[PDB]
Amino acid sequence: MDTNNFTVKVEYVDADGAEIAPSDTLTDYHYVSTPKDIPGYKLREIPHNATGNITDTGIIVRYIYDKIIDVSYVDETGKDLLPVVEIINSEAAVLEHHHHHH
Repeated sequence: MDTNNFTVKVEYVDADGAEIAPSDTLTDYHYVSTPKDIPGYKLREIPHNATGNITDTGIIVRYIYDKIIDVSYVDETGKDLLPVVEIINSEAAVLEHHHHHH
């Protein structure tokens, strides 16, 4: 056994943390994954470990999807109704400090 099952298993889950789609197993040295067209779901983020070199075994690439409530395709109520997305939070915990002896 040369391979020893060093592979990457890709899971496709929603923002609720449940796989809404069939998973895959990338046996390629370059585990390069792709998002799927899930009915009623949109890609929320691409996992920080979605693509790279298989350096370890039992690795999981998990894509997160936002649950789409209708396509906004009623045409009766306006057209583009979805709220904004501006990045809040983060860097509220940095810690870094350095006092100089001299």
